[PDB]
Amino acid sequence: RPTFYRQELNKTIWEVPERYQNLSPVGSGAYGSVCAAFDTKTGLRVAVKKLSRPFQSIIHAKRTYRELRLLKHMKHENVIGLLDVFTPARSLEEFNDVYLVTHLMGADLNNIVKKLTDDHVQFLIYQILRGLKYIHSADIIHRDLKPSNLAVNEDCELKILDFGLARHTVATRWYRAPEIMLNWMHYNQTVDIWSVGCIMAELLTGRTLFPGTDHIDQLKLILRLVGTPGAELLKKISSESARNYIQSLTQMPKMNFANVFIGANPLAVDLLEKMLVLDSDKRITAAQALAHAYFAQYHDPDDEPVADPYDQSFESRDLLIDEWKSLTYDEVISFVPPP
Ligand SMILES: O=C(Nc1cc(Nc2ccc3c(c2)OCc2ccc(OCCN4CCOCC4)cc2C3=O)ccc1F)c1ccccc1
Ligand SMILES: CCCCCCCCO[C@@H]1O[C@H](CO)[C@@H](O)[C@H](O)[C@H]1O
Ligand SMILES: CCCCCCCCO[C@@H]1O[C@H](CO)[C@@H](O)[C@H](O)[C@H]1O
Repeated sequence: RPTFYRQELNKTIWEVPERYQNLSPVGSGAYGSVCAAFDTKTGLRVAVKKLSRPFQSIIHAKRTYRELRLLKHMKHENVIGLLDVFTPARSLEEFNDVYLVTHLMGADLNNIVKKLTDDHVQFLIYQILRGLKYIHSADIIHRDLKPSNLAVNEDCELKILDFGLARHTVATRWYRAPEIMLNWMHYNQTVDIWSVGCIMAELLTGRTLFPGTDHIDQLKLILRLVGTPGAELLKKISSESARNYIQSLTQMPKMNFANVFIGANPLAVDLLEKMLVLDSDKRITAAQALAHAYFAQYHDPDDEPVADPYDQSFESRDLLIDEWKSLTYDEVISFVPPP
């Protein structure tokens, strides 16, 4: 067991092993805060996330376990990976803090918002899709893919995060598939493809594709581009609510993408058409997307791995805070560094 040292940073205390030196806030947002640090053991710059109030409620407790489980499972170059997980706690009894350690990338994608070259886009989107392929094959939907959940280093290497930064040391709806806002019962994986579509579009135009002021506005903007649902899509809408609002709207046609994405690489345009289909069953999957001609210079089908099966059974479990806590504690304890 390493030696820990305390340190007040933000308004919070960081009790980290000395192994990690020179902590400095990158900022924070939803569910914790992150410090850049130096890993004296690997010589590598790392990001250290301290979970905020990891066991506040059953919900936080479960969210903390879910993140630890997710992270411990993600073993892919385009997906945030766990270098280390530790807690000051010597025992389950005093376990109330969780620090997750990952590679410091140094930037996220709204950090290039203030138009990329087609080659940069191409490379970034490839990497997103490559990470998504992997994520999706573990039966995991990200559901919140947006620029801030995409960490990029100086080499333009990208890892998908689920904890984006909000405070650095301005809207989530802009990337969400339309179904997520019609509050659909069950989302499929290609909700994430839609967000990629939005992300790609934004990288090529330097403009937020659907900068909806709200969920109604958002949906209005989406339909403006992709046109109202055809009766084939309508057929699949159980929500009499949704179905009502939908077929009452302006019957917009699908725009010509080649015209909206003027002078974009027509390969990119074609991928965007594939990604930004309202009907999620008809959206290109991340795997299919990796094959698309747009990524010919990056696509390698023998190096686009899928994940080991991810045991998501816990998600349906309703447990006591101390059970989530103790399950998280077991996860912290069972953790084995990458080689
Ligand atoms: O990804 C999940 N959990 C999870 C997320 C993170 N999140 C990270 C990590 C890294 C980074 C980051 C967010 O934000 C983007 C960013 C922005 C700026 C920056 O450096 C800018 C400041 N520099 C410092 C050095 O150079 C001079 C100034 C670095 C980074 C960065 O590198 C960290 C650990 C986790 F554990 C998850 C997964 C599943 C479920 C729930 C959450
Ligand atoms: C490492 C990158 C993978 C991204 C984490 C995917 C999270 C998938 O897990 C999901 O999280 C949702 C919100 O996060 C919850 O509402 C869902 O119940 C849960 O299934
Ligand atoms: C104007 C609102 C139109 C939005 C239509 C969203 C349709 C997304 O696609 C739908 O996803 C469902 C699961 O999420 C699937 O079960 C359906 O097969 C698929 O049609």
